[PDB]
Amino acid sequence: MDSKDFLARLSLPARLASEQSGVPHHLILAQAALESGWGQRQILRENGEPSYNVFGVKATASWKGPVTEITTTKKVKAKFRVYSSYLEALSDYVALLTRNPRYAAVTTAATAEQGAVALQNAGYATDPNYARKLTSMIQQLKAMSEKVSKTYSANLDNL
Ligand SMILES: [Cl-]
Repeated sequence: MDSKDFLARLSLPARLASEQSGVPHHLILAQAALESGWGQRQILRENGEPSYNVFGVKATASWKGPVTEITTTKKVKAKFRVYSSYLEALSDYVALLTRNPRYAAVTTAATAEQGAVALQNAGYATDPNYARKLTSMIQQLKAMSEKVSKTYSANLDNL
């Protein structure tokens, strides 16, 4: 979807997931934007409802919840976790991060930029383009959130 719409949908759940886990707010958002293509990747349930699974987290035997089966083209079938909300999805994502001791420094970073350093040290992605893209995403999100905040107060002084 449009970047502004994506940010509007995911900002609050990422903030709440950040409070729960310690993972920086805009790091979660940046990874979600980056990996879903600002929501262009949609993973729907069989009846068309959203799965809210923005990261594309696969359903395996360690998942107790609902799943959705996506078949892509040779033909290939994959199972994804189904969530009831973006908040549940991002909460599950930072829990998965939290569960892995190698990413401890991510859960104690004070800024998104520090969090991105921590991910890179932990070896989150081997392709060095991922860290470059994440750095740029974090910068873009900072500018966007500034712009939103000014739309709010610029508007309020209508009245
Ligand atoms: Cl995918």
